[PDB]
Amino acid sequence: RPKLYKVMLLNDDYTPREFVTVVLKAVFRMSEDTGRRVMMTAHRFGSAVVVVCERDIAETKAKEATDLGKEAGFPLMFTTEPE
Ligand SMILES: NC(=O)[C@@H](N)Cc1ccccc1
Repeated sequence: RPKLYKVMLLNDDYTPREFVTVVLKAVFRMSEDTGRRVMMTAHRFGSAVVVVCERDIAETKAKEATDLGKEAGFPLMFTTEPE
């Protein structure tokens, strides 16, 4: 069976809180409330699981979300890691 991969949101000190939130809404189809909570989870504990899915999908979403921050001049980082 294909291995599943966690998409992780990593904290940083520069990306605006609300920007992270709308990234989460747009790329991972979260509500505002859910988005804030995941954002805040990473904010407090250094990181947060966003979603767990098939590798290629996990990689694609992590990059899409990362690029949004990157092209905005933010160090916002979404990574993948196996479970
Ligand atoms: N602007 C700030 O104070 C960031 N801690 C907000 C943030 C949350 C989650 C990930 C990255 C950034």
